[PDB]
Amino acid sequence: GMSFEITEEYYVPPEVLFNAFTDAYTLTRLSRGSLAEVDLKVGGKFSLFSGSILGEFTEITKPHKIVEKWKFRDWNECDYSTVTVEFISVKENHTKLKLTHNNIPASNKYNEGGVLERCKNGWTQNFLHNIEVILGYPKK
Repeated sequence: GMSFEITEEYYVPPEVLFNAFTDAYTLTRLSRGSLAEVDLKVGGKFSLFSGSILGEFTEITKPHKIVEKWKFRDWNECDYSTVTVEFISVKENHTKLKLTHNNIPASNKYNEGGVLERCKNGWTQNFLHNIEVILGYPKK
């Protein structure tokens, strides 16, 4: 309803996956060219797809964990979801990626629903997909 969890393993070490979530130039490649902007610090803002997705870093524990406030700009001004991303070392050059997306609103500011699938398709179909296919990180 308001949360989902995605779990994936990559044959690459945690720091490289951590980079991919926090580095403007990697984020832009994962966005197929739309400018990602990143101020990488606690309280630092971020923006993907020219401000279509915005957020703020709230915890940066390199290279194991990040936590974010995170919204599409079309959500209510007040509404912010929480994204937590863990990069867990299974063994050498093998990382377990666990993404948790909580506190997803039932609808945007124009009372349109289907917000949860939109967040989930965003991760599976674009972002997490391109880590494999664009960045060339092999996945189970």
